[PDB]
Amino acid sequence: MGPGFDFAQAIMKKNTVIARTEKGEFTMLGVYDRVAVIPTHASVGEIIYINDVETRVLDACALRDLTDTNLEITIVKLDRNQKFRDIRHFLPRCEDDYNDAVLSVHTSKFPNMYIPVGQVTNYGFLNLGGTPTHRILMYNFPTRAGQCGGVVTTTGKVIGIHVGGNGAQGFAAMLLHSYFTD
Ligand SMILES: COC(=O)[C@@]1(C)CCCN1S(C)(=O)=O
Repeated sequence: MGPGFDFAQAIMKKNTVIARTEKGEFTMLGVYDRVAVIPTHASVGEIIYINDVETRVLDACALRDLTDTNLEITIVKLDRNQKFRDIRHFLPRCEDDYNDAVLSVHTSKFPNMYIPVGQVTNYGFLNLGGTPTHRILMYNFPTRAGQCGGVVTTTGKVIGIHVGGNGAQGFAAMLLHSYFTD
């Protein structure tokens, strides 16, 4: 409807796949080459389904900060025959707060879903399903089961992936440029 939805749509149409693990179907963001991200609670194994194609996982790393605290981001390298558009220049370098964010989801359950979530707070620490987690962004939207892995954008920036909610607020794990240097 406006430039926020325009940027979100551009990221969804070229830089997302549907990932299926034994824990469910997730929106998965492709970042560059064959490297993508997914919430760590997806429990990625040796094999994953990507748009219903059986795919070998070449590498998977559950990120933690230098306090050895969960970040809830898993980086996955896929044995896929095609590279993602390189979007690393849309990743923030530092932790920050944001205005006017969109949460975008694409699954069998929620195709072509875009949610204007509004103001995003650098929340920091969250006890996420019992697990101490750092670098959490918070927005005041009642997000639902099915939205995990959803991409959080502003105009010009890809800032996080949706990892949970409490019925009234939703929570994303930050994406930082430093996660994807090679
Ligand atoms: C050279 O360093 C890497 O390989 C990193 C940690 C950088 C981003 C992709 N990965 S990954 C596939 O998750 O291993």
